Amino acid sequence: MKLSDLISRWIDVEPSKNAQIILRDRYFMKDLDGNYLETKWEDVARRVARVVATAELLNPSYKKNEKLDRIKEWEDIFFRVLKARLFIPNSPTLFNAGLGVKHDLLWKPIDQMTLEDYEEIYRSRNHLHMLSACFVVPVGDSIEEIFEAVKEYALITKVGGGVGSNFSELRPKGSFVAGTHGKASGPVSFMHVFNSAISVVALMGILNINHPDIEEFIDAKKVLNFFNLSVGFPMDKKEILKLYEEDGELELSHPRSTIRKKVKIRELFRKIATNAWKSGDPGLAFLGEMNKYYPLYPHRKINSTNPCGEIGLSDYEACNLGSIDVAKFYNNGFVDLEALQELVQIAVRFLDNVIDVNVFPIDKITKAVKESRRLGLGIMGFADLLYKLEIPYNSQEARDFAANLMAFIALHAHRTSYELGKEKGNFPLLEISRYRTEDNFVPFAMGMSNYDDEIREVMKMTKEFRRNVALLTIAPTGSISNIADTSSGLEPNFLLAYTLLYVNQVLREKLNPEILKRIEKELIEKGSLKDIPDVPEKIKKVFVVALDIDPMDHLLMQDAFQRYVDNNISKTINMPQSATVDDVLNVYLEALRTNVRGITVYRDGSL
Amino acid sequence: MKLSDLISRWIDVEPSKNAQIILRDRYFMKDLDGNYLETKWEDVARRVARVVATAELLNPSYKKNEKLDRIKEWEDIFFRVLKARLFIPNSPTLFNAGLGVKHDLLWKPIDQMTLEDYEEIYRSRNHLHMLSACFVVPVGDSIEEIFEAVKEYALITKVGGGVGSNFSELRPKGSFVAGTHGKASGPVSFMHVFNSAISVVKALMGILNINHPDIEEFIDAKKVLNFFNLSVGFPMDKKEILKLYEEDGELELSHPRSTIRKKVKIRELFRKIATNAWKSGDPGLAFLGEMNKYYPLYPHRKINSTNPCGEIGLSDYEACNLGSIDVAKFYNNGFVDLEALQELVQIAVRFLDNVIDVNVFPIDKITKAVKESRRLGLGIMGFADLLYKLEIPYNSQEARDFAANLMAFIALHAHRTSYELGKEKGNFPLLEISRYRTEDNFVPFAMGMSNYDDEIREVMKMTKEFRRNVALLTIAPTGSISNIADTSSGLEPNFLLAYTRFPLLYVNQVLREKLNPEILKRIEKELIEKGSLKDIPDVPEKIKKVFVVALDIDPMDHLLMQDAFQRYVDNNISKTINMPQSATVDDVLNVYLEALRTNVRGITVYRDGSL
Ligand code: B12
Ligand SMILES: Cc1cn([C@H]2C[C@H](O)[C@@H](COP(=O)(O)OP(=O)(O)OP(=O)(O)O)O2)c(=O)[nH]c1=O
Ligand SMILES: Cc1cn([C@H]2C[C@H](O)[C@@H](COP(=O)(O)OP(=O)(O)OP(=O)(O)O)O2)c(=O)[nH]c1=O
Ligand SMILES: C[C@H]1O[C@@H](n2cnc3c(N)ncnc32)[C@H](O)[C@@H]1O
Ligand SMILES: [Cl-]
Ligand SMILES: [Co+2]
Ligand SMILES: [Mg+2]
Ligand SMILES: [Mg+2]
Repeated sequence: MKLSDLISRWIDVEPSKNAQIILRDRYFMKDLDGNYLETKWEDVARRVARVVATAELLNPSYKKNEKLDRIKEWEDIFFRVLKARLFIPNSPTLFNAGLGVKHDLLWKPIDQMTLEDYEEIYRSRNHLHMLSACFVVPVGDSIEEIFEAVKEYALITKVGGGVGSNFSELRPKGSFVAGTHGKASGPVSFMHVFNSAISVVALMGILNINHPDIEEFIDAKKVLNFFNLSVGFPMDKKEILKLYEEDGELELSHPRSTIRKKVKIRELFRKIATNAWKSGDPGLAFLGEMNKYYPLYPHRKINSTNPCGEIGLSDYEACNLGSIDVAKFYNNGFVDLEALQELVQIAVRFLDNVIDVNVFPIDKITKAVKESRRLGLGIMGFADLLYKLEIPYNSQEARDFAANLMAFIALHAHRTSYELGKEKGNFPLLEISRYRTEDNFVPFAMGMSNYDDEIREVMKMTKEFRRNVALLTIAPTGSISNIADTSSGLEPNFLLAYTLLYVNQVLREKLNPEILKRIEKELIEKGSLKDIPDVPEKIKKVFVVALDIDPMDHLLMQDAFQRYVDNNISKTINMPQSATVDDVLNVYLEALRTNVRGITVYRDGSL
Repeated sequence: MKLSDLISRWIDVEPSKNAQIILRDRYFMKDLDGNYLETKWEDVARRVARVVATAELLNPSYKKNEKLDRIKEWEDIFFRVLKARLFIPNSPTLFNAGLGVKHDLLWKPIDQMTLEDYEEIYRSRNHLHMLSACFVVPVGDSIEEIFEAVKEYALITKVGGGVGSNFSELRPKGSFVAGTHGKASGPVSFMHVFNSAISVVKALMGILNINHPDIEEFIDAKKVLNFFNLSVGFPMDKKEILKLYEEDGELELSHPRSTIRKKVKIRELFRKIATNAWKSGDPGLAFLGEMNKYYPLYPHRKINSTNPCGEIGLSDYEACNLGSIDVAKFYNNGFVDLEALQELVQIAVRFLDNVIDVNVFPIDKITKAVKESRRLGLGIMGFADLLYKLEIPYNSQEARDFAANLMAFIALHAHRTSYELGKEKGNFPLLEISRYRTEDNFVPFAMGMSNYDDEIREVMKMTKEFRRNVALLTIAPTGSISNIADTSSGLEPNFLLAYTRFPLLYVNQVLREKLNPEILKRIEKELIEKGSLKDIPDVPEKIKKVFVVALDIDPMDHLLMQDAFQRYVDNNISKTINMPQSATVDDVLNVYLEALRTNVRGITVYRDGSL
């Protein structure tokens, strides 16, 4: 059906009292006296839609006469899509849209908006108007660069950004410092400062596997409570796998130190596994794998991710995200690829426009975003969608469907970026990117869909016109999925029921209302359906939660999506409390064989 | 006696075994490979004198055809004064003079030096060539400013500076924050970040004003912040605060960017401070209002903070280099050789002012603030030992009159020298807007305890016209440089007459000259044990009275000595008010009230047995 039909079915559906708490809590704009400027989700949609459609001011394809019409059109479509909660941008966009803009412009009826009005919104966006979630900054090997980075951290965190860095440039603890004839503190010690900084104003800290301080880093939490830590693998994944299998040795070294050392790669991996087994940190960041698909590599280079891993970013680059709720696209046992296609084109445009009306706390970031125009279009509602299609999450069926769904989005996303590159101009760096200097460059692995051939061609076309360097991600959507009363990102539901009691909205519609009342006592207790008597088999099988799905089944779902995502993916590999450190190692080894670009594990009941 | 002859008496007196250990440890320069480029104090003196003499290149009264001879004469005089240890600049000068310069230039014999050698020295000073002890930077009420200040702490600390800040601009904990509708973390929380920053760079002063809404929390901050010394700031008139106390009044704690507002009994507030200092020796008191009363640039510029040890009150981004004269070496048959001292004060002021010219700061704002004000910190050390030689008890009116007079004498000549240097090299850029020119009868200290007052007043009138420096004097702890000079520290009494640090024996050398060597071997054991002569039998009453140590001297006599000196010092003074273990919190409060009445610009107390 038409997207406009789908909008009708949804646009009048108000958020659950549950989502309404979150909204009143931190999304509804309040003035300085504290009073509410927004009291209904609808008000948010209007403000955001109006701000992001303002970008069309810059559109060189629009005649000045029609300029007001075009803008009003995009506002409306952005608005409708936003109010129906079919697509939602990252929290910073919802938080900060229109900050600095007069309160008489952001909500007034769209029929009263003049060109004057929009031009005014554009000009009055203030230094707080920061609409992107994900940042990376470098941390150079000097006191000067280090503390400039600490300041950068505080500035980005102030405006609601999440920032990460690779700290491997910092020379190892004990290394010679010429300027003081003393000895260097080492990266782990400096990280404590970044931590202290943020504790008064969420972070990704990466150290490469071959840094002499890697071992101290791996145990750094047992303090750095505001960091997620990942171990960095800048080399090819194949290469590390090979070394591990040969029980080979890895040389720890650094350019600005005489400190060097041999360590068994297996012992290094076991150290990481043990710590992760204990506490869920550190993760693995396959940086070399990210650059392999980075269109600007090696002119520019990905060294780190944002805090949740889903976006690989070069120095000073930032990325804005948004997700589509695919559970809302269910229609009589099928995914509505007609409405969805339309929505992808709209979302890519919305996200690309966000860049235009975005304000960053640092000029180097502004430059980097303008050069690349990286976007992060993703999905939520996936698990709930499977529930509707009655497909077990932990099944090859699920994974084939997943790869297929992502492929479709990937194809239409890059299609749209082609058209946007045509209408508005390419990203300035297209010319030096592999989309131009290579033949058959594809931003991701593929190999699990019938769509591949059509994707391979649309990549060829972006040799001439491309608005964005990369387009796709799967984020955690923790907060925006609660607003969209749907499941989070690509994750299965963690629980089907929990306390006022809640029961999954889709389980509610399949299961016999009678049974629901009986088993619920046990369900909230055991957090699963699989050992509850007299529940239809195919309901136990369909309505699986995170912990019903074994580690490998989580991994391979991540693989499936990653094959059609040119950025990274947020995926927790959940693990039974009974898992051993070896079980964790096996996940790492398997991960090295798949196409995943990062690994995060959490063993149930370990913290 | 001419200075040149005092120099001969001291120049070949070798530093003690103790001083040489310190010099080897930290002051003798090394190459990248840990090898010694310097092995004797003489080498340090040559290096420093040469680098500081190099400033004379910039001297507009020298002709291109005389500069070489004038520079060599200054290096010569600087060298001999230094080697003799009659005057020694602050540690960073000893540490960093010469950094960047070819090693075959820094110790080359002076007779072989060319005009091009000196210009090469001047040009090769590297970014680490930072020769000043004392810095203050602002910390504005924004995330931007805060972390810019943290960055500055790191940079200043790297190159060897000590930095202080007044944190009172930071809005109270819990205050409204516009950009996030969040709540401010507060000055105390932010100070934890500055502390964390210093913890990884291998010392700070932290001030919060008495009327800040978080003052109570600040006062309790260390009861974490291990690198900070903390003082409470008093930006109002000392008189106003004493009167409020005496009238049992209340103080409005408020802040301009916060609705967080509160009333407190100034007496309860003081007792809290005194209670804390009683336990732990912190926080101190900083009389900023009293510093500003005497600040030649107030109120265009304002002193909001001191450096870590409190002796220099500095405006934002201002820095100051210090140097101290060992007055114990000026003792000559029962009197202070004022003829020699006058000459050394003249040379010392020029040396310190030259340091500015060859200094390299890590931040442009600092560089600018120093060039505009040219503030100096000439002080003294060896004061206690000098009193030992004159046979004057530290805890007497006689000693305090002597001190005020000694200090007035130095101040007169240092300031006369500034006039001269301003006439020769140019005035400090801001003279024109200072109170030396805009005001009549401006004197930058209280006076009132010397026959030198009228003469000081005359010279201050003169400096309306010519003046090289905004201020010239201080008394520093001189913890390390007094050890190098083998003399007592700053204006402090000796803490002990016989002791050991980490190691071995220090035994006061003036004691070792007066006391009967027989009686010395006798009491030596008891002395180290009891840390004082006070009640050791078989020791002459005369000696007991002169050879008093810090804890022999009651708190008021410590305080009154500080006041005597402060009447003739244009910056501030580092002084510990030592108190006996039996001291009460009321005893502390009394020290405070008396401090409010005297001319001291700050107060630090320590009760024996606190920590
Ligand atoms: C400079 C100084 C400081 C500095 C040191 C940093 C710097 N900028 O150099 C600062 C501001 C941190 C400081 C603080 C205090 N100090 Co203090 N300090 C001195 C001073 C004047 C210099 C000593 C020195 O540099 N020696 C040379 C080096 C080579 O020898 P060192 O032994 O290795 O020096 C180190 C230690 O002495 C240490 N240190 C500093 N203060 C204290 C105090 C004690 C009790 C100890 C054990 C060590 C110690 O710091 C030095 C390295 O920086 C001496 C008095 C003197 N001797 O002239 C005191 C002195 C040791 N300090 C003293 C005191 C009491 C304090 C405070 C507790 C008092 C207060 N009111 O705040 C505070 C708190 C810190 C502490 N004591 O733990 C007393 C000790 C009394 C006693 N019975 O032990 C002394 C003797 C001063 C006095 N006139 O009474 N101090
Ligand atoms: C100055 C200083 C640096 N460091 C660390 C921070 C950086 O990782 C590294 C480089 O510091 P830098 O600030 O660049 O030191 P430098 O230029 O004076 O010396 P060099 O040329 O040898 O680099 O050393 C410390 O750990 N402690 C210190 O006191
Ligand atoms: C942004 C922020 C500020 N602060 C404190 C630090 C400063 O003391 C003070 C001001 O910070 P600012 O950086 O000035 O915050 P702001 O400009 O957005 O808010 P306002 O316009 O009201 O000044 O608030 C925090 O404690 N946490 C924070 O997250
Ligand atoms: C022992 C040395 O420590 C310095 N010191 C310790 N605390 C302070 C303070 N709060 N203010 C000024 N100086 C202080 C004293 O000035 C003394 O010289
Ligand atoms: Cl195990
Ligand atoms: Co979580
Ligand atoms: Mg360096
Ligand atoms: Mg502000």
